Amino acid sequence: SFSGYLKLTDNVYIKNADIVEEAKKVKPTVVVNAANVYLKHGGGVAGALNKATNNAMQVESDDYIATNGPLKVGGSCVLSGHNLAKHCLHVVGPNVNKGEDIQLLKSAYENFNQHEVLLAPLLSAGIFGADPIHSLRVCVDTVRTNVYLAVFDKNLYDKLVSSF
Ligand SMILES: O=C(O)[C@@H]1CCC[C@H]1c1ccc2cnccc2c1
Repeated sequence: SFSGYLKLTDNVYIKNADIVEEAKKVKPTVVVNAANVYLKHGGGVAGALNKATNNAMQVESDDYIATNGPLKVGGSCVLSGHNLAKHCLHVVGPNVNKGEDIQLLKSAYENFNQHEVLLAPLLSAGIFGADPIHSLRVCVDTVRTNVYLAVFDKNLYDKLVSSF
């Protein structure tokens, strides 16, 4: 039921949209969160998704970390999607503003291949400090399953499409 997306490749689609409003409308099987290793959803996409769940995402995430410990950079976990989706795939891309290695971005996108279809943001972009044009290139060259990318900033969406 995804609508208004521009087809970039056989399996990658993109739209200028707020991933929160997109999730509420579609209720996809999987929404991807741009997580950190501690699942502390303070800002960016994670802060927005968590606020839309009335903090239920953060309560579930704190129980997951108390049991399992932190994720790896490049890793992921599957938790509830709450009121937004059936599942939330929390994926940790490298944070360049914390000095993490951009080379781990391909490993982060490989987590998407475990799900037939996903609603997602660009990993390591925004407050994680990587170049979004690079993040879209790694996405297209790594993900083989059907990915619907929601880009919040209109100016960035136009730059990503015009330079693809
Ligand atoms: O698409 C973007 O412009 C950026 C790229 C990196 C993460 C994206 C982002 C960031 C904050 C968001 C806040 N609310 C809703 C969706 C949000 C999406």
